[PDB]
Amino acid sequence: IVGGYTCGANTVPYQVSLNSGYHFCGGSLINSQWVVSAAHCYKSGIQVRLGEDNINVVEGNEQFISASKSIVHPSYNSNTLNNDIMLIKLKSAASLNSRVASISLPTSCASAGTQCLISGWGNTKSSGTSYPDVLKCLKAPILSDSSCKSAYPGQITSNMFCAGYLEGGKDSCQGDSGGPVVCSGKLQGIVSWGSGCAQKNKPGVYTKVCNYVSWIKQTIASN
Ligand SMILES: [Ca+2]
Repeated sequence: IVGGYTCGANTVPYQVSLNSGYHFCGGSLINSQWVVSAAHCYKSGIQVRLGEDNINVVEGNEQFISASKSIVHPSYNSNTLNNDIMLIKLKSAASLNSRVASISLPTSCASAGTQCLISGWGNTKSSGTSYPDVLKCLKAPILSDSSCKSAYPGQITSNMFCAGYLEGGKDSCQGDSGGPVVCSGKLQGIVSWGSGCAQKNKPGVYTKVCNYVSWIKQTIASN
């Protein structure tokens, strides 16, 4: 997150860190056994780290659980990033408490103008590099289809929305990838892509979770 603030420890209990030796992506816990993240975050040997604030200090609320099964969406295209969504099942169920909590799947897509919480351990600089040890947060609006398709012509599908600030200055960034875009208690988006970070007229593009509820459901049911 560029241009946000420090969330405060455990104030976003559904936020996961994906660790494969180090933090490499965010995710969202959606029930005791499952995490949703972006497909472009796919790796082998993923450890899901729950209840995290400082990803470099053991603070006493963490649960570390290895991935049982990874499932990249059946239609993930990596050149266009269409269908950038992915499920991970946990070797064992997370103990749900107020430091480790799941987020609801949407029942309907948010409209442009809806305000959402985006969070992660991604780069915090628009120029240059700085990765925080603590979870960072940002409140950002959803942008109309029109203005999104104007920022990235020929690049936005009906499985993507833009969210953020066209004047730039505030955005998600690398390392936030795969993490939550939560609007009014529902997971609407997944940090997916964008040209640079917090650049003018290049807002953040997110996977539109409301299209995948069916698939998620479903996949959970038979696995
Ligand atoms: Ca920690």
